[PDB]
This record gives sequence, C-alpha cells and structure tokens, in this order.
Amino acid sequence: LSNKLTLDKLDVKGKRVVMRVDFNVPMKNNQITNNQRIKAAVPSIKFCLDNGAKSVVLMSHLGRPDGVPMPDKYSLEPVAVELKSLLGKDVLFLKDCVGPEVEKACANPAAGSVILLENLRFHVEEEGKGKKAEPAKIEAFRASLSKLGDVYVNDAFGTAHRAHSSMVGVNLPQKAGGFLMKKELNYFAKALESPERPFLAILGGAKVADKIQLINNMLDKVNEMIIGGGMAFTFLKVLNNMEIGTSLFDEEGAKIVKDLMSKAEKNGVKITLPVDFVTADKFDENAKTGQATVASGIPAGWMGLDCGPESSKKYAEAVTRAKQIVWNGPVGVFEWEAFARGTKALMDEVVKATSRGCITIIGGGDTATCCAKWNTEDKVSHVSTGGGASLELLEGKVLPGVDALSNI
Ligand SMILES: Nc1ncnc2c1ncn2[C@@H]1O[C@H](COP(=O)(O)OP(=O)(O)OP(=O)(O)O)[C@@H](O)[C@H]1O
Ligand SMILES: O=C(OP(=O)(O)O)[C@H](O)COP(=O)(O)O
Ligand SMILES: [Mg+2]
Repeated sequence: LSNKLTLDKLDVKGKRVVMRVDFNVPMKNNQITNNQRIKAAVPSIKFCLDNGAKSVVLMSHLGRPDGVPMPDKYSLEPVAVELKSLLGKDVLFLKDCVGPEVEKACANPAAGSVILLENLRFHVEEEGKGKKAEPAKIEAFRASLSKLGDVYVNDAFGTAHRAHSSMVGVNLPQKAGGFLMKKELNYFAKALESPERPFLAILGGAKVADKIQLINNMLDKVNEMIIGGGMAFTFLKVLNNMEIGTSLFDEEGAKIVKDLMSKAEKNGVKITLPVDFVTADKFDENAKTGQATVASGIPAGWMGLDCGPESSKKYAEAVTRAKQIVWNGPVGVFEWEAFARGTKALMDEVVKATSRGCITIIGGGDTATCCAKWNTEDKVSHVSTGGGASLELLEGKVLPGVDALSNI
C-alpha cells in the first residue's frame, strides 16, 4: 500500500464515508457463528467517527445469492445488530443498497451516523452475473453506490480478490484502503517475502471451482501442499479413478489435475491427498455416517464430508515438516460434529507446530471460525479475515480491491 491512499491520510472531517467491508460472516440457525470479520472493520469505522466523519455507510455481500434478493436467508440485518454492540453506537440498517430511497437516507445524515446497507449481491450488477447482467445497469449500480459517500474506503480484505462493482467501480475522487486492508497486506508482505521453508499450503473447503484455479501459481511458491476437504475429490477421481459418490466435484478443474500434478513433480512440491473418509448418506448434520478409503470408494449417493484417521496422520506428517504454513479451507464439514474430527486434529497439529516455532497462518471466513470454535486464535501466528484473498497473495497477485485504490 506504499503508494496507495490509506485512511490515515484521508481528511474525513465533515465528509460522508462510503466503506466497503467484508461482513460475509458465517451463519448457522440464522445466527452469526463468528463476528471476527465484523470486529476487524471496527478500527477503521471508529477512526472515521472520531475524526469527524459526517457518516459511515457500510456495504458488503453475504453468501452467494447470485443476484436475487433473498432476505430470508442472506440478509445483513443480523450484522447490523451485531455491529451495534461492537461499536457502542446504533447503526441504521437499510433494506436495499441502491438507489433512490437508499440515496435519500445517505444524502445528508446526522453527524456521526453509521449506516449498514443490505446485501450487495441481491443485485446482479455487483458481480455482475448470476442467476447475465447489462453494462448500462452495471454503470447505474455503481453511480448509485458512489452517491452514498463523498469519500470511499475499502476495508474489505476478505473480498479484495473480487473485481466486483463495490470493490473496483466506486467513482469518488478519494479511494483509500482502510486499516484492516493495511494490516493484512503488511503482514503477508512480510510473511511471503522470504518464507520459512519447508513452506506448506493447506487447501480445503468447498469453493472448489474457484480455488482449484489458484493451485497452478501456488506451486511456484510452496514446497508442500495438503489438498483436503471438498477439494480432494476432483483430484482423487482423476488420478486414482476413485468412486466419489455425490462428493464435491469440479468438471473444469478435473481437466487440469494432471497438469497440476506434473508441475508439482517438476517443482518438487509434495502433494498430500486424503486416503480415507467419513461418509454421509446426505448433506445433513444428522446424516447416517460411514467410513471409506480411496481403495473402497464412496458408495452411490453417499458423500465424503471428512477425512479419516489415516489421512489425519498423513496431514500431521506434512505439518511436522513445515517451518511455515498457510491454511485456507477446513478439511471437513467442521460445523457438524460428525464431520469435525479431521479439522480438529489438523488444528491440534498446527498449534503444536506453532509452539516449536512454525509460522502458522490460518485464513478465511469459515477457516478462521475453526480457530474461534476451538479457541486457538491466540495459539497460531496469524488468523486472517481473508481466505481466497490470502491464497491470491500467495500466488503473487495484486488484489483488484487494492489495485483500484487511489495512488498517493
Ligand atoms: N468434504 C467436504 N464436502 C463438502 N463441503 C466441505 C467439505 N470439506 C469442507 N467443506 C466446506 O468448506 C466450506 C468452506 O469453504 P470455503 O472456500 O468458503 O472456505 P473459507 O475458509 O470460508 O474460505 P473463504 O474465506 O475464501 O471464503 C465449509 O463450509 C465446509 O463445510
Ligand atoms: O468469504 C470470502 O472468501 P473465503 O470463503 O475464501 O474466506 C469472501 O467474503 C468473498 O466471498 P466469495 O468467495 O463468495 O466472493
Ligand atoms: Mg467460506
């Protein structure tokens, strides 16, 4: 951020601040399971208010509603309630993010107003595709967001990899990175400069279509990679002709698996895949469960929702060899206890590693919730609010949300 405008150099006195944040917080039974991402934005929000901002208008997405309004499942309303306790100020929650009446509400608010807009992704123009969007409308969407502030701050580190309207398309003459964006980028700048070696990446989770496309570049930076969670099944099917049942599978990524493995071998990156699994007869917390190995396959209609004990042992071995680890993506559906064991065991290994001097970086909306859940946040080196975003830094990329900031 050395030659970008940052919030500490932005005169906010008397100005309306429109601020992109990543409030894409994990949810369960309609409740926030982890407020980490919300707390992370507080220092930027408090700075603005203490320095005389007229208002702070917060905007974020939540989940992947893909351009349809879905307040029943994906409203940011519960975040507004949560933001209130963290700030010690009230926050006006609006039921849309654009335009006429949202614009009226943000036009000239009372001094010190904090306002939270509804889920950006209820409009197709944020991404702007979903379930296919028109440029003229994309332009209008962006103009509307731009009206909501006099100056713009992006503190959405967790979303910085996304060139979406709210992240790269706000037209104000001052576009500054917030304090969370700064802290996260500075930390990674340091950690990624000359990583300790062996440098292990651990990649799991459920965003297979996306994160499988990050491995190619990551293979030029790391010495080992665990590929677990939902990611593993695409690899195992292509390499070992493993039956995977209805486990997560990416058709596109399946096509590049052999290329990735060739590059890994060429670059001397040891790939550790799982060898066994906890299976489930359906995608439900209370599914009937089973056990499978790669050799046995996962039966018809069942899905692998955790790795098994032999996989945990292989994972622990890779972690024992590491002097630096970057972990994004739980290695099972850890939100459900029947499938939490693999992620819990890896966490124990990562904490042990930290205690003997391994530099351990855990990132992502869901992966950082693993830390909250098992109370390891102070027991690893760094818990980042970015998952995908952190993996794109490891790739060596400039993040679109940082790139779109004003130059000093
Ligand atoms: N084997 C699996 N099958 C299905 N889902 C899985 C499996 N393993 C893990 N998951 C799911 O992975 C999801 C997380 O994937 P995701 O990429 O969103 O991770 P994340 O930590 O939030 O990263 P990000 O910060 O970039 O969003 C979790 O909800 C978990 O339930
Ligand atoms: O949670 C997010 O990334 P993460 O699951 O990789 O941590 C970001 O909020 C962006 O969400 P997205 O992957 O739906 O664009
Ligand atoms: Mg996630």
